[PDB]
Amino acid sequence: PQITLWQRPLVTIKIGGQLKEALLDTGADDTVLEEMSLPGRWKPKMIGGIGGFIKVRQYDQILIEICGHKAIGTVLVGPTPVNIIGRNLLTQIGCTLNF
Amino acid sequence: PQITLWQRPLVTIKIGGQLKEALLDTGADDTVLEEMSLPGRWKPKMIGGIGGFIKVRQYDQILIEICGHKAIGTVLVGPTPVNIIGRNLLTQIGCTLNF
Ligand SMILES: O=C(N[C@@H](Cc1ccccc1)[C@@H](O)C[C@]1(Cc2ccccc2)NC=C([C@@H]2CNC(=O)c3ccccc32)C1=O)O[C@H]1CCOC1
Repeated sequence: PQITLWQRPLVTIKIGGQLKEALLDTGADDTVLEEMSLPGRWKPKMIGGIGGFIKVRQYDQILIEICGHKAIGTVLVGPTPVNIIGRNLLTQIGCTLNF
Repeated sequence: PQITLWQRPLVTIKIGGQLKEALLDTGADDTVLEEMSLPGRWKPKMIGGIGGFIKVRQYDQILIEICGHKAIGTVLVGPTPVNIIGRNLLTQIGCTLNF
């Protein structure tokens, strides 16, 4: 499927047993989801961009279903304004930028 | 061209006669560049990022070349870690996400 950018590229993902809307973000190295609970151990980390830095929790080997596709990778959790799917997971589903 | 996401999708842009590196950022609605001198007048603009909202300077009808593709649009100048090419300009060059 081809996705134009006239509107934010939002898709439905499945994690921890529930569905969520997320933003496909080529400008993000990793994936960050709103504050939630996840099984396993995590490490503190800080990420920054417009507006400053926020503290998140880094989880490894997390299973996430993006557009009915199973991809596994690093997931950050913190006070982000919106769920973001980063390159670390975009590459796994064979997503590319074209023009 | 088709750009894979294993690495950051950086491209060279041409603005004001000089070359610069920028990131193709589908997660950004707007285009934000690091501090620089742009012609004409500006108006205040409040944008929301990962770390909160900030005020930036907005310049309209700016000629920007992206990968040899000419575009004319709104460019915002403010504190940012990288030059960001958002959806407003990505749509002008016919960029899409495919998988
Ligand atoms: O700020 C954004 N867009 C956010 C996404 C977003 C969308 C809506 C609301 C909040 C955030 C994102 O796409 C932009 C950016 C820019 C950046 C590139 C490389 C390193 C540092 C900053 N890319 C990744 C991260 C962040 C932080 N820094 C990171 O390094 C990182 C790593 C993993 C996930 C997310 C990120 C960013 O802040 O949009 C603004 C301005 C343009 O239009 C509106």
